[PDB]
Amino acid sequence: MYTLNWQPPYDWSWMLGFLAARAVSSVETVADSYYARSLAVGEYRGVVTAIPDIARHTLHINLSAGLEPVAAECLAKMSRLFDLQCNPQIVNGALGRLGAARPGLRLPGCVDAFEQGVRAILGQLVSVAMAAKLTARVAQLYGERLDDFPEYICFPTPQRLAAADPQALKALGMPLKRAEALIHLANAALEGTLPMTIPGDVEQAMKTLQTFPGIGRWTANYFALRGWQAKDVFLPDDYLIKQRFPGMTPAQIRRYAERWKPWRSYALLHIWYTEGWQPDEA
Amino acid sequence: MYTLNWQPPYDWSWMLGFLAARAVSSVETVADSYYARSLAVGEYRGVVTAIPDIARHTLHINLSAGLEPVAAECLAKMSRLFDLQCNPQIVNGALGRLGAARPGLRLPGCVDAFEQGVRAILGQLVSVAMAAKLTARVAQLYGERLDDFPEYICFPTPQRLAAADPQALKALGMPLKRAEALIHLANAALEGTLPMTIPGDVEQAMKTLQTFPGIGRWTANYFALRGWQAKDVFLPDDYLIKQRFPGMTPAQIRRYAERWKPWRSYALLHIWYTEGWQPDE
Amino acid sequence: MYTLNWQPPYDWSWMLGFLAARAVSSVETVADSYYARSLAVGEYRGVVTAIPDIARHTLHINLSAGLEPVAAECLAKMSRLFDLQCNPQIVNGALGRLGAARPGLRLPGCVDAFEQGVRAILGQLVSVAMAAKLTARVAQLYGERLDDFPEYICFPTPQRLAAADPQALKALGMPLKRAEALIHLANAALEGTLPMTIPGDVEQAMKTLQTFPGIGRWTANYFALRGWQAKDVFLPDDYLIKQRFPGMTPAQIRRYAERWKPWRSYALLHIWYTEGWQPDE
Amino acid sequence: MYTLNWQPPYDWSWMLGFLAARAVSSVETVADSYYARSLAVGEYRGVVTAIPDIARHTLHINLSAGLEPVAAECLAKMSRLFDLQCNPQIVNGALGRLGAARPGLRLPGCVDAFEQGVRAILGQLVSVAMAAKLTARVAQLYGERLDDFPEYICFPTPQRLAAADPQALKALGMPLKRAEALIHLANAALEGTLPMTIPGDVEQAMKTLQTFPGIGRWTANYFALRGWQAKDVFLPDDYLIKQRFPGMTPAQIRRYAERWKPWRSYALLHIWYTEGWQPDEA
DNA sequence: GACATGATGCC
DNA sequence: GGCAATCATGTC
DNA sequence: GACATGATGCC
DNA sequence: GGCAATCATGTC
Repeated sequence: MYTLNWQPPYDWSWMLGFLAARAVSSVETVADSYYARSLAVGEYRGVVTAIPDIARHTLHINLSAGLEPVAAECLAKMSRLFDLQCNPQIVNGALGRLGAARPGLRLPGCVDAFEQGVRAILGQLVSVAMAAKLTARVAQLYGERLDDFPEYICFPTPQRLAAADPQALKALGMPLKRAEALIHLANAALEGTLPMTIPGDVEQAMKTLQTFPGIGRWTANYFALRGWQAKDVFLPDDYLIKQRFPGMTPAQIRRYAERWKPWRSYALLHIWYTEGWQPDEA
Repeated sequence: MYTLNWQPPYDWSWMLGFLAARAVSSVETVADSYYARSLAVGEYRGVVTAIPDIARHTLHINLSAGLEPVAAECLAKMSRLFDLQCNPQIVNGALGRLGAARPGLRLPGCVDAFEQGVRAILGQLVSVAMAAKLTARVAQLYGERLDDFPEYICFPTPQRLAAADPQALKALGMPLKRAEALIHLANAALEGTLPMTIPGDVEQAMKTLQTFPGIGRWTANYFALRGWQAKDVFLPDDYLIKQRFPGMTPAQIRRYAERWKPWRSYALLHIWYTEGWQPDE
Repeated sequence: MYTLNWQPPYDWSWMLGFLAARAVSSVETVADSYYARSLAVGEYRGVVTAIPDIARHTLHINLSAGLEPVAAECLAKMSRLFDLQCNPQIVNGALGRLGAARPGLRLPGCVDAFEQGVRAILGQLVSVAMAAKLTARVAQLYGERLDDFPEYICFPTPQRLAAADPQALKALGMPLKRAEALIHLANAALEGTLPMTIPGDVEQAMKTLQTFPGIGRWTANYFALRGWQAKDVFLPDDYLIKQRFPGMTPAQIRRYAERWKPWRSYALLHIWYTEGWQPDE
Repeated sequence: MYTLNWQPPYDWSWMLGFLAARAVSSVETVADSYYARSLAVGEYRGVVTAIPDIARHTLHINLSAGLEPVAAECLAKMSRLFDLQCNPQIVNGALGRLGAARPGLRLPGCVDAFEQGVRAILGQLVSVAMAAKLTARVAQLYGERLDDFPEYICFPTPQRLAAADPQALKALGMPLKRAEALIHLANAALEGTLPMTIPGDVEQAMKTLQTFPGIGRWTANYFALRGWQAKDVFLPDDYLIKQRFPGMTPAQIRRYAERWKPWRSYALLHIWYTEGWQPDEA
């Protein structure tokens, strides 16, 4: 197995926990010491297994035979999923005490922007647990099973979802408009209109993303955070974030979030995970 | 040292030579035993050195310390540049005798789609050695230099070239339309409108690229070929290709090339690098 | 010379009074018993005179020699300006008490939609008198002088006004944005984007108009009302209308007006010209 | 019973014949001495009868009681249809030879631009007789009957055609694409996007029309000629005209026609109605 | 949450 | 009045 | 080579 | 006829 480095501290229990909550049945498998899932890179497929080694601050990655031809890209995808690039000394020195409770926190990324786009859309309105359920049905109906690993299914490709019947997706438990949004996103992915990597001007791209049918500011923001691992974006419209800033309007929440620039993505995560956090008694 | 695998055969001499001719001073250094170049991933910057290991069918990649944080992405970038994914047994089994003489040929990719887009535009009409001298002046003028490696320079970012003065670009040795093409291409990249990875519908994606100012079909095809490593595209409008298919129009060339689907991009390279090659009867 | 019919009752004093307050020097002359103005239908130019005949319920129209070739269209233009089509019993039978005090009220139209669009723009945030003087200055500066009637100038054509210097106009007594709004309007008329006759979907047509620079919801509605003679539009955003509906928001006034469908245009007219009119509490 | 004057000479035999050949059953009635058709100006409807008095060169027009409230507009519609504004001395004195055998030649207009738009499109490819029959079928399916004249039917409104089922129109004997062209044209007229009156820059206007699905250069030119009564437009693409200029390409014909500016629409009619005509080779 | 409709200041 | 900026309201 | 114009075959 | 594809041409 391939091995990738990381800079301590790294809160692996928090990260794995974060992933377990959103895990999709038949696609991912999350345990306390490892993370494994189906993975498609073009027409190459397999299973990637990520095993952290805390004593050596190394991450071991195993790839099933089908992914070997594109080994390096699988490693890149894993590195983005686990935010291996993070230097906590930098971020913690800037967030100050907002992050002192859990200095090893990282930005959970994704393995594929299109999948993350599909996840963001399905995450609208519903609970984290509910989305994971819905996403599990979309994968079940539209995803390709692996010949070498039978109860692992690959997340649905852009081509398969683009040729799906809106009524069919609606039948899995989502409004018509949401099913439509998924089909439009798949087409954008096919055309290459959906940025699969973080753009130079994130706010302009999110602006373009919002013209898409079914994608408002919450989804564009959340997608930028997870799909691109954009490090400086807040979610002033998030359900939980509004509770964290009781009695505050979306714009207030962001003039406030401004203090955490240019690591607002990290501030966002800490707040979500700080049980009794509340704006300063200033 | 990180290490990556690749299936034999692999003509490193031919690959290195292809990159050597297009090498850009201060950015890349090409020798017959290794390839090295500046590299930027976001704000992480350093120098990468790739050394083929023929004995072991392996490619050894070394990254300076300032690139270590994004090591995996650097490896993916290198694996795409050198086409490590290729299974020559499959390509040649399909191309038959077109590829029988250079079985180890590979598709030279790129390390970043935007950079490759710039190279494609700057490579229009002029010669290979010229494009390389020109692109070097550009990297010289707009590239960020490495503190740890002064002798090197990172390729221009889309943000740097997007706010670039047109005439300033022109004065380097290119029509105004070209400088303008570069500027639009950077803006497009800045807002995620330029696909940085191969899209599901390559044709459609290429048609969209063609609505870009300064980008025609030849450039779109060539961009898809190297920028996305699209394996099934041909360049019927290429100058040399027209010579390989004497008196044949772009459509006749294209209709002929159909016999190599789905590996037309490899067929293209074999024909490009086979002087005196001619079509059948 | 020519004669057109109308259905009684018809308040000519009120109608001529409306046109007199907005009369544009050099273009039109309004008096107690007649209305006259310059008119251009293609390359045919001249003076039209309209004299109401109360005894016969008839309107007499005279055309100078240069307009005879296109006399029918001149007549049509006059019938749209004076709302000759109106059957007051149907309108009053519907508006109920609202129009019982002035049953001969008519919708003052126009004789050219472009010209009317220009007046709508020039009447923004100003007094009737100022708009008139403003329009007149525009008229003398970019119009056509009738050789047969030296004191009459034809209203500015779209071609002439689209090629005007935004600054030469600002200098007449209007903002820079007001002047660009006119120049934009003119290019619209020149290429046929400004509807010259009433569209089937007034709501949609108005929506598009609002995309025009310098044209908001108010100008668009007032334009439909007079330039298209749409009979079921209201002006909630009108300063005067906002005073007639004390402490009500556009949405509230608009919902209150629904009681006058499908004759809201006429209802608007009656409220505009009713001193202490107030909505039912 | 209303009267409009015209300038001699006026070839009524030619005009009535031209209209007679393109007459739409149940909508229009054309005889050797008069023209009559259904007419809708807004919600006002009736029948219009025009009777030409050669003697004292005047056109007598009668309106059904239904159009009386909009009499003036009906008169204007008739004046455009019969090109009564034409000063033949000015045209015949500018085309010389070309227009000498028929100096009473007038430009056949229309009574409504939208109607003329539908005709122009239905007049694509097929013969005059087939177009007339095709149009008659459209009027029968979507047209409005007059309570006072059960024999007459009003030409379909933008409102009905815009709501029409593409398949229903197809079944009348036209390609699906033509049916779709009609539906898009009706939507345009409803929106106010179809110039109902001659625009100042006919060139630009026609170019914009060519962006409409189903409308090409020929339809745009032909629409401008009859629908806006534009006097300076030629039809280098017309079939009959291609035979009048054997061997010449659209551009060559276009270059040639320039000699007749600014009355190219009249030259077009004259060349059309001169079987023996042929150009000069110098 | 997406999205269409609605209700202080500056040029 | 045109117009951007933005909380606020309200089915899907 | 990019890009305006001009000039065969399937709806 | 509309319209997408294709080929030659003259420019920058």
